[PDB]
Amino acid sequence: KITARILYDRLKDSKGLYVFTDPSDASLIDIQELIAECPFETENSTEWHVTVLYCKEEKLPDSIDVPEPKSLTARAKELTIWQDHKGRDICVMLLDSPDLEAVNRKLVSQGLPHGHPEYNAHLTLAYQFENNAAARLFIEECNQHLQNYPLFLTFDGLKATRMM
Repeated sequence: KITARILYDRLKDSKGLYVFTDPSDASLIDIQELIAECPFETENSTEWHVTVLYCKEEKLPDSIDVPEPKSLTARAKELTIWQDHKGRDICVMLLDSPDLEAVNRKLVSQGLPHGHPEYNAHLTLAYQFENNAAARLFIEECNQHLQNYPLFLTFDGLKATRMM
């Protein structure tokens, strides 16, 4: 009967091993169309990366094994607003994706614990934006559109960055 509001421990740019996948070029356009009426500032498409692992271990390998390549798929479930440890707003697109969850699981199975207690598939669309009634109304209209017109996404091959 009550829903919890989300304070997210954003590991972006901190030391560790960051494994991610990008929406396919086709999916980048589909997402951009989705948010084409957004009244607040959004991250450029080039900045849309989907984390599949953020491992904070102090000793890390140079390379990692990845699952057999495939067209990874997700449904764009909804847009929502989280806050980070500093109180700043994050607008994220939540992803329903057994594929991304299984990738996360397979990567962790190599002795690379994920930096959050539970894996959450999402991509970040805005940060420190103008969060007013117009912003929240746009997000609600986007969420209705994601229900009335289901949006399915595909993602590229995995990439990894080590913040050393």
